Amino acid sequence: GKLPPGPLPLPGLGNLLFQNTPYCFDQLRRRFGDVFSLQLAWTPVVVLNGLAAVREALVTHGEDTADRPPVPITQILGFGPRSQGVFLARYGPAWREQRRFSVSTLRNLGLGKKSLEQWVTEEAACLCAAFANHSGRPFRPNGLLDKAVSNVIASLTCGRRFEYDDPRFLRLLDLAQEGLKEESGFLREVLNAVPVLLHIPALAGKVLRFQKAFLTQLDELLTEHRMTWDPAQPPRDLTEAFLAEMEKAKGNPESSFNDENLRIVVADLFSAGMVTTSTTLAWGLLLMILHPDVQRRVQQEIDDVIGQVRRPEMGDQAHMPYTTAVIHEVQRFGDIVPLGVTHMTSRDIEVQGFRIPKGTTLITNLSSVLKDEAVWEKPFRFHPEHFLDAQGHFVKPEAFLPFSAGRRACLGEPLARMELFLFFTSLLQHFSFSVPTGQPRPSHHGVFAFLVSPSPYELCAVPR
Ligand code: HEM
Ligand SMILES: C=C[C@H]1CN2CC[C@H]1C[C@H]2[C@H](O)c1ccnc2ccc(OC)cc12
Ligand SMILES: [Zn+2]
Ligand SMILES: [Zn+2]
Ligand SMILES: [Zn+2]
Repeated sequence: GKLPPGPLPLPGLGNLLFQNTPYCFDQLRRRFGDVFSLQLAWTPVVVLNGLAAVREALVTHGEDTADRPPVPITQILGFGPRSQGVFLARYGPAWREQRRFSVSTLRNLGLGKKSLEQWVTEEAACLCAAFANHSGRPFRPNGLLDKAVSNVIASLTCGRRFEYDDPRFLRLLDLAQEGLKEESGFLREVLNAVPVLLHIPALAGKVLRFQKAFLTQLDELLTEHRMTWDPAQPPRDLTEAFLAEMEKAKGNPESSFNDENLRIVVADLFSAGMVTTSTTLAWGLLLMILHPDVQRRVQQEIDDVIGQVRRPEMGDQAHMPYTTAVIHEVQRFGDIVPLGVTHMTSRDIEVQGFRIPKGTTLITNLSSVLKDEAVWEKPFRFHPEHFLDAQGHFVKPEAFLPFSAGRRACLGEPLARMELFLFFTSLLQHFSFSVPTGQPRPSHHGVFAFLVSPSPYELCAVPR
């Protein structure tokens, strides 16, 4: 077929002609259409916009678009054929085994005595207390949200939480957010393109110094956890399930259950689960002080269904359509992963009539789905009625894809939903939130850095 249209590529730079990327892509779509081509660096890229283009690539041709672009520098992090974690794992057996293991482990920990929900519920109480200690004073909520959300992954993975002032916990979070910044920069581009340049210790010890330090701190926690593990008892957490799997797999060089993969898998869940759920909650509180009327309506629904004393539970969610709408609207408007995570074609395919060669990097423009003017009533406004009908029933349109779609769609979504509902409703249950007086109305526009964070703001949290 015909290759997707796009801007004429320069001789050597191509289409290279960061902080404003999601805006630039919205301009190219209106200019060239829902499926267009770019030559970013030395990589051939196809951008997909709208639900139809994204679905066709990820669902209809799901088998041919489930791969990731190779990332040579991950060799520095201990990556190998049977140890690719989940997130950046090439499509194949090493990815599928670990994908099925996390999906299933999350499922099992979410059933029975409901340990995940219990961990989340306790973490919310801790988060509430930490908020109450700021009573009367404006503060940035971001740090505390990070800690609460990081402890939930800590609970999932190592069966413990950490105190909010614990030294190692703090360094761990610090290294994780520094490591995120290392995802951006020209360096990793050149290094992934010309991997032989990695033999220069100057460049190799710089490209992933924070992620490598992040992993070092994790090992120390895994080493401790390995001492306390009781293999005579059912696995309490994901690391123990993994460890048990690793024992059975001793002698099998085909297994992806090994020590090198364990640290990558745990780091993946932290990386994937921290900044997303936290940033989203940070969007949520911002939108609640920018729109206090919505806040009050949520608080009314909370009193009528839950009360001012009892802790929110997940069974409440089905009886709180307005709060559910709002939380979905926080995700849709917040749009925290506008360009998602890159896929690669493992086979020539057809999308919207155009030919996509094998080995093409696909960018799924999720933002273009969440903000589609054809689908949403007022996509650039915060509008909880995007998820309500006239009767007040919660409705989830198909264009709600903040977790992407197909085989690689967020494996964390059920946990994320749980965290968003329990943290959000718990906070609004006990506190009224507002902009501090004599401070400027905070911007509803985010800052892009792969992830989109709300603009820095402070709030007041007043007990109810
Ligand atoms: C508000 C919360 C979250 C959002 C918006 C979000 C969003 C995303 C997106 C866009 C992807 C890429 C899908 C693709 O490649 O097409 C992804 C993948 C992933 N997420 Fe999430 N995520 C969230 C929370 C979490 C949590 C809590 C966990 C873990 C407990 C998690 C674990 C993962 C993993 C492991 C992947 C890689 C899946 C794979 O490649 O097979 N995420 N997420
Ligand atoms: C891309 C895969 C790996 C590289 N980074 C650390 C481990 C893995 C996760 C990712 C980063 O934490 C991260 C978290 C959540 N959403 C992301 C979305 C995009 C991204 O880079 C474009 C990095 C993201
Ligand atoms: Zn344990
Ligand atoms: Zn209805
Ligand atoms: Zn209270």
